[PDB]
Amino acid sequence: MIRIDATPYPYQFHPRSTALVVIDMQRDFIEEGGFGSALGNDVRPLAAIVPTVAALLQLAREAGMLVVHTRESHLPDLSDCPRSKRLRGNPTLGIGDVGPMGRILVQGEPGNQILPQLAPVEGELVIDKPGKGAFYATDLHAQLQERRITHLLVAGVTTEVSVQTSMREANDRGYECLVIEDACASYFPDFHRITLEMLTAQGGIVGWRTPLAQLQAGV
Amino acid sequence: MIRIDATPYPYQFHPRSTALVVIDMQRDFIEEGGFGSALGNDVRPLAAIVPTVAALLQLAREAGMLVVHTRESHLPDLSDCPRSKRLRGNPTLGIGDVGPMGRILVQGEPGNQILPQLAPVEGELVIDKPGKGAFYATDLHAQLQERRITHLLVAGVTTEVSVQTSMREANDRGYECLVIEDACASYFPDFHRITLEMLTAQGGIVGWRTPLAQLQAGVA
Ligand SMILES: NC(=O)NC(=O)NC(N)=O
Ligand SMILES: NC(=O)NC(=O)NC(N)=O
Repeated sequence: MIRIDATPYPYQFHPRSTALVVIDMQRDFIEEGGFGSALGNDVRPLAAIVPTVAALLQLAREAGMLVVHTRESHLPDLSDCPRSKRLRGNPTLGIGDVGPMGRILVQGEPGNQILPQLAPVEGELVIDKPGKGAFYATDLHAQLQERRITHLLVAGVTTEVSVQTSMREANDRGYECLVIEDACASYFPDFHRITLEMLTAQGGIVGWRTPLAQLQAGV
Repeated sequence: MIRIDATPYPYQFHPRSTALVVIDMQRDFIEEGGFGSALGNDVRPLAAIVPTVAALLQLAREAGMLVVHTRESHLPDLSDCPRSKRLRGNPTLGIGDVGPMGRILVQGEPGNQILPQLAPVEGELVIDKPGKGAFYATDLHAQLQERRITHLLVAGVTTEVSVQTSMREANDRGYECLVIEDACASYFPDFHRITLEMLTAQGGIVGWRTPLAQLQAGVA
């Protein structure tokens, strides 16, 4: 077992029953002119974590852990895009509309792709999800149970939306989750750090958090 | 059709396709000596909202809307309690241990019941759930789809745990959700306030929020 100094108390895992889950590291969130921009955000904060996420991905690959990537995305015919989601916020350019990187939040479009610095490789799971939570309308739980995974390392964007939603879903399903604090980011400084504090409050109610350097020290 | 002044913009619903969801208003969270106390919390902040939650339940009953109550609970043999949840925080008294109101977070025990002042009546749906989210390992989505429910009014405790987890799950499943801000509470006032702000940020990314007075104004 590997023991990591973590908040609120040490986190122990075995690499062979652990998966790294990298959430939504897509141009649609990190680059100007995609879905994140369409919602009225300044997307600039997210790019800062890309080298840290790359270092985490290399750590997981070198340890022989399962790597899972998620993409928030819709079928090109939008048959998995609820009308509520399409209308929310009355956006000028919405899901499926053509922006500078193609149709916003649609599978197969350039703007929907994972950044090349963090791209999946053969042997990794890639989950397209129509909501913020990685477990809703996906086979992620079944895929992790088939591989006897018990522990999840969690990274990606945004901290208070897809990352926290996915970690809360995983906690309910019995996974032991460690969020890598400097491998996550938000459009809002108002939301990033306090989301991490909520997740680990009350003796770890949703799970654990630590910086990448503490994980690197364990492996 | 009813139109409510809300954040970030007005919320419209029809009573026939709307449900009120009251989350985890249980002695285990609101009274001293249950699960909330066992996790090291001062549980006193939650009692302040009980009259507001009771007024919201009366409003939904008078409108003839479906009412859903959730209870965070486990089977007496703890077969639906993941080992992770049993071990987390290494509490001195954990899930299934005997506190002053019986076995902590277990179905059928006095401390696991909904407060009598917020109890269900005949014709309301009562969902026992083993997690913080109301949709995980429950039939809630199927029960709402059978009744053609599209809109949810949301209340209960705690704001940053079961309330936000259930509202995020509902949003992913295509529901339009309005959280009644003064009918929710947390052990941590900062986590209450910030959770409400993040749910409605970015043009309503998870849903809407408004105080009970604005909802009362829309049905008057
Ligand atoms: N808007 C925002 O903060 N997040 C999303 O819409 N999705 C994800 N991935 O977090
Ligand atoms: N501990 C805490 O804040 N909440 C819970 O454990 N469950 C609910 N219902 O929110």
